[PDB]
Amino acid sequence: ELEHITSEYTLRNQDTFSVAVSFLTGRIVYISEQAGVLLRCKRDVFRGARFSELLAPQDVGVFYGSTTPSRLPTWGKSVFCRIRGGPDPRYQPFRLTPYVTKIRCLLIAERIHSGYEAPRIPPDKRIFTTRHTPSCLFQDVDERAAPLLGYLPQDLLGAPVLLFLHPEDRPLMLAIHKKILQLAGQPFDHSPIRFCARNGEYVTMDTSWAGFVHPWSRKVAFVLGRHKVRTAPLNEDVFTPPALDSDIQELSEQIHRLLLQPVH
Amino acid sequence: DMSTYTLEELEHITSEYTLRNQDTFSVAVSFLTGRIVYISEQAGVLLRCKRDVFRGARFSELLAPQDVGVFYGSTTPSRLPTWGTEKSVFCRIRGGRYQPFRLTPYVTKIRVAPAQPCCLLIAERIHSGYEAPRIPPDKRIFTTRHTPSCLFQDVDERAAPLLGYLPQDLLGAPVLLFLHPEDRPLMLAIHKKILQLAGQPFDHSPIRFCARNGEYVTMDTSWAGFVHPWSRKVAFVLGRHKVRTAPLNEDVFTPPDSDIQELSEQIHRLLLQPVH
Repeated sequence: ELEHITSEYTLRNQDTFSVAVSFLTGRIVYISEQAGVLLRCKRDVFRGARFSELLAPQDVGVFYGSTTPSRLPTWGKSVFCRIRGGPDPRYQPFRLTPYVTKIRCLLIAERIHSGYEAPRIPPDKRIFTTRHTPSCLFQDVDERAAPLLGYLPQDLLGAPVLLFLHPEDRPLMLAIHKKILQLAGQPFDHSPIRFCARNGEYVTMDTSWAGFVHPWSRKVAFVLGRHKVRTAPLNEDVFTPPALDSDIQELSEQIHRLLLQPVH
Repeated sequence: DMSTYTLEELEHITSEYTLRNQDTFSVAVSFLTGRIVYISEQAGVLLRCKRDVFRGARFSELLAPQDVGVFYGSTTPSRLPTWGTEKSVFCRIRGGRYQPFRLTPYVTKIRVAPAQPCCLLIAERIHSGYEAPRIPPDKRIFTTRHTPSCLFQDVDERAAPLLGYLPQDLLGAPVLLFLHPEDRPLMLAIHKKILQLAGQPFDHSPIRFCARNGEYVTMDTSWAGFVHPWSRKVAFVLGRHKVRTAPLNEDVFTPPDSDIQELSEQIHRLLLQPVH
């Protein structure tokens, strides 16, 4: 039944709403009053609509990933998907933290905001971590990357680190990985690096790298980065897309090479 | 026009993939409906079912529901590599029950007289390691990585041929659950020895893992924490396990208390320590 129960948290958190889906039979079963407000769209559209086609295509995968009836907790662990928006374009970042019940899959959707918008993140806490393979592919990214660069974990996980760098700084990475190979585990500071924010705009970071030697193989297993936002961008709307290109595969392949030497 | 192949061109080309390899078939699915536009001759053979109850099926519906999520994840139109000009997943596929396949998805244009983009999939059956071609005993190893809260953060693909689990089965799940109830309290001690040492490895056989099938397989394990550079705490544990004895049941893929919530939190608490 329900409905009051969504009108639960939102008076303390303005940015959230709720949604129940039948899975994987029916779809949109229920939804809070304020999904309309948040998604700027009258619930005349919260029809018997496929919840999945409110998501963006990149996010559908991770969504179905997390919402397996099997691995779900009971109402009484989260992912980020972009949600339209109105039939497109027009998308919004939400944290979805899902659960299981039966109605007469329930998830809390909290909308995500820039670090560069009121409420701003203290510039001294604009920090985020990243982990990447020796082949120079993102193995992991901190949730803090989203409000600071505009990217959900899925956008980077598996993508080439180098592609998210400003080309002028892409040559810098070999030296950096050379010093990582030295020190063999020890972190070193090295400023600055520009990352491309999802809005196309560049944002300068103060960086630190360490990298982890595999205890058995003595080869480097992955590289750690701790970055601090030096300068905020103009366009604080990092979340929304805009709409020498192989320095990348080239330079990646050099680092990977360099990284294959064991260090004892 | 080269970018777009035909069904006949596909039936031929795949009968070459499934020539130097017998555990593979191909499937193209429409991006519009997820319907199977072309399945290749080997599928019926591998899936022990007629090619009748095929074409027009929503390929997703042939998967196990748990594998469905990792499928849609990697068959994203935008992240897919184009065929013949690449990052796979593992899904169990319904037969006549399920079988394990490595799925390597691609994009391409398929005709059947106007041309339509489709997801093309290379499906290769996964086999036991305790089966011809057996994995040599001294190479029967897999690596694991888990968080200080004791959740699998990563597992090696060797896990599948040795215990029956695809990566999705373990990622995010409780390490201690895949262990024998009796060897669970053992982890405490292991996590102290890790906390005795900033991450140098230490051998400690034996530990028993459940095998999805659901048999116990004794492992010779070793462990090593990764001291987080900037935290000086242990950021995650590493295990390197070798199969001590093979299970009697070679077919580990096919399936048959709350000490678990407790010990984990205990172990996690431990790892809060600054080290030493």
